[PDB]
Amino acid sequence: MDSAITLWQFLLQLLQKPQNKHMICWTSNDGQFKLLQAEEVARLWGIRKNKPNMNYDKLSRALRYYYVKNIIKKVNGQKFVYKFVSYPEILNM
DNA sequence: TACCGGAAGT
DNA sequence: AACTTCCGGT
Ligand SMILES: [Zn+2]
Ligand SMILES: [Zn+2]
Repeated sequence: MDSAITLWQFLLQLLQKPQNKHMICWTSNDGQFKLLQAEEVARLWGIRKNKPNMNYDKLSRALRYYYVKNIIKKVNGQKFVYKFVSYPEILNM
C-alpha cells in the first residue's frame, strides 16, 4: 500500500514546494533542475516507495532509464543537474 | 565520487 | 512497465 507516484512526478512534487528548495531546485526556466542534496532526495524517495535502502546511486539509475523514454535527460558536465525534456508538456497529458 | 548502460530481480 | 539492485568501465 505504497504511493503510485512515479519518480519524475515525485521530483516534480518536491520542485513545487519551497521547503525542498535546499535539496532540489530549478536551475532554469525551461525544465532544468539540480539535486542539491542528492542522497537526501533519495532517502525521501525510498520512504515514499517503501525502499529503506534507496540511495542516489539507484535513483540515478532510474533517471538514466528516462533518457530512453525522453522524459529526462542529463545536463552534460554539470554534477547533479538534469533536465525535463518537455516541461511542462508532461503535466497536460 | 559522479555518470553510464547491461542484466536480472520485484 | 517502472523501477530496484548490482556491476564494471569511462
Ligand atoms: Zn500541451
Ligand atoms: Zn561499481
